[PDB]
Amino acid sequence: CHWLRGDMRRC
Repeated sequence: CHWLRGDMRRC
């Protein structure tokens, strides 16, 4: 659940 260009991949 971390596919945001290295953004807040907390999920």
